[PDB]
Amino acid sequence: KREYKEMEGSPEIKSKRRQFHQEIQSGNMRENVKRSSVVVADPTHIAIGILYKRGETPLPLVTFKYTDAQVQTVRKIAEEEGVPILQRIPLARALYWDALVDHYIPAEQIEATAEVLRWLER
Amino acid sequence: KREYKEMEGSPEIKSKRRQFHQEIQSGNMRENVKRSSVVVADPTHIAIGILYKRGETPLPLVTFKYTDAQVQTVRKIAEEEGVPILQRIPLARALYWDALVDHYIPAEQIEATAEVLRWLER
Ligand SMILES: [Cl-]
Ligand SMILES: [Cl-]
Ligand SMILES: [Cl-]
Ligand SMILES: [Cl-]
Repeated sequence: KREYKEMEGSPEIKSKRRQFHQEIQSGNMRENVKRSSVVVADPTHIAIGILYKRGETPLPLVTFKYTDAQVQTVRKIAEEEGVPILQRIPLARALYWDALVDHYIPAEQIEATAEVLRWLER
Repeated sequence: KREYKEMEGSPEIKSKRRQFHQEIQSGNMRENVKRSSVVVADPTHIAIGILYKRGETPLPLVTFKYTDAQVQTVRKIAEEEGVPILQRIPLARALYWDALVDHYIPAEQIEATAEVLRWLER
């Protein structure tokens, strides 16, 4: 169900899928941060949530995207909820444009997401 | 009133200003496209409206930002309304992150916006 499907469709349908999956999402900001493993950010611009739990998620999942001043609120909530936030500017930007929320990460972001998650695992 | 104010504030207040000016904007998509001189786009990702009218606008103004599938609708409306759309990927991305709607363009985008407007003037 959470498959990104790189080889299926067109750039136009990928854009429709991104908007649709964003719009159908039911969670509020705190719910989205609390269900994430880590947040990657471009400070003052973008925050992307990532969920990865071995045996539950076959691949990392993008849980949310927030922009501009919402990033300040995301950082406050993450501190309250004990969710680590990392500065990863090119990764956050690439996931912003290309990733679908509530779907596995795009193939192009595997290397960079794995680097973040090696850090998270320690 | 439409001053970007590069030297004033902080990156955090600029992010609050971007969100606020986006939220207070009253126009619908057709109204926003119709009042623009040109649209710059990253197809399937970003469309930014620019207004520049000699003697009325001291500098080009950003009129709107639309993303993902909304870009398809922007392109359809622009054709209906006779507003030219250009593919300018780095300019569209830079205005997306940094520009404030209903304010003059950021100083960093002067060179690239002027290039677009030389084209528009012909
Ligand atoms: Cl996938
Ligand atoms: Cl490492
Ligand atoms: Cl200005
Ligand atoms: Cl030229």
